Amino acid sequence: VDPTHFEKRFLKRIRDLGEGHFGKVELCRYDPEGDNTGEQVAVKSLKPESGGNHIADLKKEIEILRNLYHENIVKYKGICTNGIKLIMEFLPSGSLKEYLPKNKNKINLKQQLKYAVQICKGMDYLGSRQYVHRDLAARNVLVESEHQVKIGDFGLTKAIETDKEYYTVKDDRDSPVFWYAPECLMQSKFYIASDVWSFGVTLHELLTYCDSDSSPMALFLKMIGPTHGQMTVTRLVNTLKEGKRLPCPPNCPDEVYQLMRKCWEFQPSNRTSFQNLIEGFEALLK
Ligand SMILES: Cc1cnc(NC(=O)C2CC2)nc1-c1c[nH]c2c(NC(=O)[C@@H](C)N3CCN(C)CC3)cccc12
Repeated sequence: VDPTHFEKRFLKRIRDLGEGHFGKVELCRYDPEGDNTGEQVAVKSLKPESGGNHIADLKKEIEILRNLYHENIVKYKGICTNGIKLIMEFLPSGSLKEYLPKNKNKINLKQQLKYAVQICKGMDYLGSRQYVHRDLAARNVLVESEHQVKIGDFGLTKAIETDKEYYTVKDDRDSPVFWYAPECLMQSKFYIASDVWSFGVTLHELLTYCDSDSSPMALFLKMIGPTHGQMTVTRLVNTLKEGKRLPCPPNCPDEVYQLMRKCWEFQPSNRTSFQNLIEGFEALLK
């Protein structure tokens, strides 16, 4: 018997956890004994509404996650099998976007920086395997406990080819543009340093406890224009070309803000690394 093979007949849907266009994630219980004692699992599958290219994408995501093993990367459990489903561990506390606003009193600057280190460690692991994540935002970072976070979704993750510095995304459908580096918006080119940019934006979110009024979208839209529709991204590029970045969060030391700023150097080659960030945060923690 294969422990990563989940039979459809025992995989019982409890509720929806998240939904996009063409895909969804559900809370299921895997209950082979039929008495509600089975393990809860997060199940990602494709919607009938979805096109044909979306199945290939889900299969590639599965193969990526199947082979990643890290304390700060969400655990692959298996598959339920043309159509297919990805089975992952379920973390009840959900994402930082959901968890931080409800837990401010429990989570001080020290714990915020400890989470930041954990995000950087999972991301550095991903980078060592030549993947660019392309969706690094607080909503995709899961809370295991008050002491542990995990990178939690790999829907947009792509492999960077050997002897190559970036992946060019042909279809950039529903990209998180307010987390994206200039090269990503301008040329659809994704480097490891592009995830470092995104990490800086995620660090901002963490430091603001994912408050919606000071969210990356909100603050950038105030900077450029709430535009503007079709012109949003090109105006956003122009504001970034001018040198304008998200401001220092309230109660955020300049030292932490300077680490953030190094994520947002206009050129990818001049950005900080995840390892440099870890060392920076670790020196602030001691
Ligand atoms: C694995 C897991 C374990 N545990 C919890 N825990 C909980 O939900 C707690 C709160 C009850 N969640 C997840 C989880 C992993 N991915 C999720 C997504 N993913 C997306 O929507 C993807 C498709 N998009 C994200 C945005 N991106 C721009 C495009 C892709 C939505 C909702 C949940 C999950």
